[PDB]
Amino acid sequence: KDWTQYVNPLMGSQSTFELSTGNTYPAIARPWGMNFWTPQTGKMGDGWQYTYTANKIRGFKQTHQPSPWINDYGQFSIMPIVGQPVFDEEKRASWFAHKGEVATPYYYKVYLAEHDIVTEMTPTERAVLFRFTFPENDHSYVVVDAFDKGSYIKIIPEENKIIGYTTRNSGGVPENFKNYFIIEFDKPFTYKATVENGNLQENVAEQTTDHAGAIIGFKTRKGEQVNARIASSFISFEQAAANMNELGKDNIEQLAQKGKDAWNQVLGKIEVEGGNLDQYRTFYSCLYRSLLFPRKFYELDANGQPIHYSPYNGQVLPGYMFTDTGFWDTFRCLFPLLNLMYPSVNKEMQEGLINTYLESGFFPEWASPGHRGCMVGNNSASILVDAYMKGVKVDDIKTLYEGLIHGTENVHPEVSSTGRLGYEYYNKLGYVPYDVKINENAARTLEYAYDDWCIYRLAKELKRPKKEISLFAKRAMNYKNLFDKESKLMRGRNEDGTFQSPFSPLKWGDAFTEGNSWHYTWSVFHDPQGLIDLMGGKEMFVTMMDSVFAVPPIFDDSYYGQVIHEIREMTVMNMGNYAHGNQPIQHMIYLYDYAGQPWKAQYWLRQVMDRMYTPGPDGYCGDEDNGQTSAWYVFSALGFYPVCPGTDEYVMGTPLFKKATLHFENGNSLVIDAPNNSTENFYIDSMSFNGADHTKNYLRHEDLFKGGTIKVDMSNRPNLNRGTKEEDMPYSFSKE
Ligand SMILES: CO[C@H]1O[C@H](CO)[C@@H](O)[C@H](O)[C@@H]1S[C@H]1O[C@H](CO)[C@@H](O)[C@H](O)[C@@H]1O
Ligand SMILES: [Ca+2]
Repeated sequence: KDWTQYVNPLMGSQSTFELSTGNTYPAIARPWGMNFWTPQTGKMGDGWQYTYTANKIRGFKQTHQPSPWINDYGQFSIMPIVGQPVFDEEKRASWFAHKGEVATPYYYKVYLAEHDIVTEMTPTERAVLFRFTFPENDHSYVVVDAFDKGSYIKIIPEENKIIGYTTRNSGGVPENFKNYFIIEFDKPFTYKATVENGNLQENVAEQTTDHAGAIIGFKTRKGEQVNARIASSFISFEQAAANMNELGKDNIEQLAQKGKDAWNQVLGKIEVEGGNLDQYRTFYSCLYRSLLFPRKFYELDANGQPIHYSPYNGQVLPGYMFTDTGFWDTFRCLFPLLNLMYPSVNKEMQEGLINTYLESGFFPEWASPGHRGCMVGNNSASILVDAYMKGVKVDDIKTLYEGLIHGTENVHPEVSSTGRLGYEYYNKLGYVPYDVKINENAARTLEYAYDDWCIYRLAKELKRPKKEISLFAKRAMNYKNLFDKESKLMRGRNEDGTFQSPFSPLKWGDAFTEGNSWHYTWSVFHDPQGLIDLMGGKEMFVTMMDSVFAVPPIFDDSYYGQVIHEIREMTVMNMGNYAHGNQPIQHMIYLYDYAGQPWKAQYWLRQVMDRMYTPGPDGYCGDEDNGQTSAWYVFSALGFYPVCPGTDEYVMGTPLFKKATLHFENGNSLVIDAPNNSTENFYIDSMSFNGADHTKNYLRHEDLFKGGTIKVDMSNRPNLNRGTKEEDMPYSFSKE
């Protein structure tokens, strides 16, 4: 069975600076591929490297970029042209249309209308094959563009081969960073020139300069095909040559089938049925986007063993390494999805995280490819602990624990988002104050407290001294330090203990990150009952949640000085202040379950799934963020969500399809049967798990893994009695 047919790599490409609809590019690649490949419509250096509304492609580009904000590294490109050998990125460009383009995850084709050239590419994990179909012409060429900021190129005509390295990056690399590439053509050069800062130099073989390039050329008959085998490495030219063997001598068709098989292997772990074509495309496009980041950053030595260039200390070292993800996004449900469906893959990643700590002194929070200053929190603790508690255990648990502890009492001197900014105040006062020059203080506080609960869980598990366990149990409860009875919301607190004024729940940024108090107050993943206890009890809590949907999207943007696209995105959706692209609020709707009204979660979750995700080029409602926003739909369409990674629980929502079958790596399968599901029947009337009544608002990891059948009776009427009982409630720390 094929699932790739439903994957649209263009979903999210119709995005602008002012309004994101995903901010993605078409990542042509193997799952978690070390090297991605994309058509490039944007000018070199532009974070918007492919936009759906662009008229012209100016190259096909090796990319590692996780987002337009973080931008790129290890990047070079190739572009076929006819006529005059031109290097200029604008002059060599070509009109195309999407009806002349075929984008799949394993294969990409496009007709370059101004050169009368067809380009096809099929990647492997670290390499890629190009096939250019040229017209009849005496002057056909291929441009290789190593990008600027210091690059290298060398044409080796005796081998029909061009090699080089690129260094242009966006920070977070060691001084010695290079991406080494090699390109072999199957047609001999008749024309050769290197390029040095815009200057065409015929028969000069070699450049070391700010912006190196090459152009090779030959004569072509009508429809003549020319193949270019390409690979790169972060280690050496010699390792690049080894990575080339991924291609063997396979042609385009062979590699397309191998890539298609690789994707079907992981896509096929979740089979959905009884939906419409929009829902199949959204679902699988989302699952595809959830299996890309963080990318492998390791390579195979002569003995088939993992080695990697360290983006942290620039040495080449043994073992696994991954990068290009920000945990502030991906701790919520992206990594949890791997612990559920692809634990053998997260095992590699977790080993990589150990190596990151050994090589840099800290666990990463945002990495691209080394430590990068972006977002907030210490959510690596969630990543690490959720995996461990789910049976994804690193070899060296002693080092893992020391790493976590180190992170609670240090901040990276160079990257303020690595480790814990403000730990000093936080350990002493139980919160990061509002008036000590540390922005996004409330957001850091709330996530630190959750992170500290995750540490608490591991400590209790590992049988650390009571003194230690107690300390993190206490810190876990630190979120209350920022709760304001007067507003019933979280609120910046000054260093002297007074709450900040004037206070406005509608002010974005400042105390919070990417949102306002209305977005961030719900960030008590590990103790929602505790929050409910603060907000006046469960009826008052539901009232507060209900009002998020009902309050006009007015905002105060003064902290940014402009309507950043996240704000705009909130306003246009007509869902009050519920901004689904806003990560901190993505679990919020599931909180209805904890206050005993799961029918409201069922209602709103279905609104979000039906309205905030579409299958087209403008498919998301905000930034996709390396799998987080897509994985949100994968879990939600299945009917549940890891509200609190670190527990074994998924909190119930409402399933989107009539049937879903999970194929676990342990060889068990789980069918989720909801035969009466429809556009109207989005309420859960009743549920059973392998014959037994199931009125609880959560499913357990260990139960799902035993496989079997969950049956869900769907209905157009809410069941006001189901799931209202204390024994029905998911985990809350204060009830432990
Ligand atoms: C500099 O760009 C960041 O901040 C501005 C506002 O200060 C935002 O408008 C912009 O979207 C990003 S935050 C953005 O990117 C992060 C890193 O890719 C990502 O983790 C976060 O979820 C968000 O999408
Ligand atoms: Ca985001």
